[PDB]
Amino acid sequence: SMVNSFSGYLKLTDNVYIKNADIVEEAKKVKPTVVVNAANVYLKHGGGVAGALNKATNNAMQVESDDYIATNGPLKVGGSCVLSGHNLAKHCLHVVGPNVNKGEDIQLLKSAYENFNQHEVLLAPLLSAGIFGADPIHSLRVCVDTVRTNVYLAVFDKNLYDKLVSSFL
Repeated sequence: SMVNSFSGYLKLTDNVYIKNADIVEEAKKVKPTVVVNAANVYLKHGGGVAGALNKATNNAMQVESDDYIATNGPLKVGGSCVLSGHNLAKHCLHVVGPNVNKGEDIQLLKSAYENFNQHEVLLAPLLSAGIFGADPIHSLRVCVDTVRTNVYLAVFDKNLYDKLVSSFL
């Protein structure tokens, strides 16, 4: 594969890399072609990764997203759309993982990760982790077993990062 500027990642597999990092700061530094947002179907970027990415864009992500929804309607759980990356990336891939706090079926997590295969290289969070309520160890497993393109995972919490690495098979 071609050399790229992602730095300090642990290599998990042929195509999956992981780092304890703030995805906002990572994106600002690297300016990747694609940053993944942990979106919901309404593209309401209130909290978690989405709230942080949107805040870093000075709410431009939300303004763009509101126009997207007005034109196209909600996304599907497991679905995605490509919008601007604003000051963070060329593009933002908004991906909707299932929210366990909404009762959504965890099997949709695989469908959510399949969206990553449409992009050769991505900076991403673990889908359905954090406030979406899924087990991040499971999310990492689904990622490795689903994504075939090159994915650089940013894990917000240091303790969780260490547990993901130390439990990885």
